[PDB]
This record gives sequence, C-alpha cells and structure tokens, in this order.
Amino acid sequence: DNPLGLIDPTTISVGTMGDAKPYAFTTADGNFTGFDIELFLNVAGRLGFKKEQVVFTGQEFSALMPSVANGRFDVAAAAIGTTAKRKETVDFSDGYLAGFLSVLTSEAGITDAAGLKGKRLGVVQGTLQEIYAEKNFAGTDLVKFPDNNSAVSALNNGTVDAHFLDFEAAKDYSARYPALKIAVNIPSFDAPAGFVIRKGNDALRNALDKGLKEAMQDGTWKKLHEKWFPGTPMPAAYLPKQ
Ligand SMILES: NC(=O)CC[C@H](NC[C@@]1(O)OC[C@@H](O)[C@@H](O)[C@@H]1O)C(=O)O
Repeated sequence: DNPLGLIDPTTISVGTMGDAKPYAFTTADGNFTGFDIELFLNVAGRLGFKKEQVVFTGQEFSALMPSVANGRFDVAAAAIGTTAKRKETVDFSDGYLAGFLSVLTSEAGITDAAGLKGKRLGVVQGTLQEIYAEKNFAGTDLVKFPDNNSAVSALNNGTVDAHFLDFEAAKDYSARYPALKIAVNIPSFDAPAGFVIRKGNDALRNALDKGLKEAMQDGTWKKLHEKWFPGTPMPAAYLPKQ
C-alpha cells in the first residue's frame, strides 16, 4: 500500500539545496547535511523511514516548489517560507523555523531599509527576499541571481552593493568573507519554514506534522537548533511544553 502517496512507498524523495549552509548543504563526499536535512531525517525516522530510505536531490531554490507540484519529489526541505502565495501551488507542513531576512554588505553606511536608496541589491530568484524588496524597496535596483554563491561573488567583485538572503546563510558568508556584515535584519516570523508537499497530499502532510510535533516535544528540535544555529533565539512554540 501507499498511504503517504509517495512516488515509491519504500523511499522518500526530497528536493533540497546543496548551497544553503547551514540550513541545507553538501559535504565533500556530496552527502547532504544542515539543520533542515537532520530535522527531516529525524521526522522521517519516526514515520518508519531509515536514513538509507531518504534520497536528496540538490536544485536551485526556484525549482523546488514546481518540482514538488509536478511530482518529481515527495517533499522539498530548504528553509522554505510558508506563504498564501506559495499555497496556491503546494501544501506545507507546520512551521519549524522563524527568523530574519538579512542585508549583507561591506558598506557600513547602510544601517536600515532607507539606506538601500541609490544601491544595487542582490536577491535570489524566487525567494521571499525578492518579493519583500519589490514591495518595500521600490527604487532600489534589483539584481536577480540563481543562487547565494553567484550573488556573493558579485558582492565580493563590487558589482552589487548588498545581497538580501536568510539570516543564518548571511552569518555563514560573513564568516567566509570577513569584510561582509549583516547591516539590516527584517522579521519573517509570518513566513515560517515548512516542509513542502504536493497540494492535497493530506496523508504525508499530517504524518510529517505528527513527527515534527514529537521532535519538538522530546527536545530533538532544540538540540539540532543549538547545533546548526549557535546563539540564535529559540521560540517556546518549537520547544518542549509544560
Ligand atoms: N533556501 C532559501 O533560499 C530560502 C529563502 C527564503 N527563506 C525564508 C525563511 O523561510 O527562512 C527560514 C526562516 O528564517 C523563515 O522565517 C523565513 O521566512 C524563502 O523561503 O524564500
């Protein structure tokens, strides 16, 4: 039987990113790791799927949701913000991360949103950052990149003034390139990360929701958060209750 409506009932095919450190990324042997990866494998494990029964495929951010919508993957896990706009084509599990959208730059003069006037801002195609900048940073020239790596390369080259990306990923680039600093932090608590599933796949959605709640209640979520995001605040919503 196929109760979870999977492509193959013995395996879970997950669409992710090889370059979204520390959320999702690859090590030197090409295997996937990061917070979202370890959390997903933990949730899948509770559903009776061992680590060898979960396959990961790296894709550019913009291809993830359409690949799930087209039946290429059972799930997508890559700090995917939950929105009504995204809910038009896919379904989401309950939220498991809520953080900031960050402006990474070597220009100390940029201190807030109003500092982005007369600046060239990098965004990754299809991200919540692209939408936010189009709505709130009108007049700021946007430069669309397929990934963070290309955007940061143009930031290091001096072709863009700043790059707009996820807080933990901005922190990672700040460590890799010390001249780059997080100058602006924008709340994105209204779009928590959720595991993406095929629109209407209620059996897989409900089963992932059960595992996520259990991982949060037994303190697994807390342990994984402390590992991948040291010094980042943890909300009571995702921590053990009572
Ligand atoms: N891997 C990526 O490039 C994802 C970029 C971006 N992520 C936003 C977000 O979901 O990331 C995790 C949390 O910090 C959320 O609050 C946030 O909205 C997006 O969904 O568009």
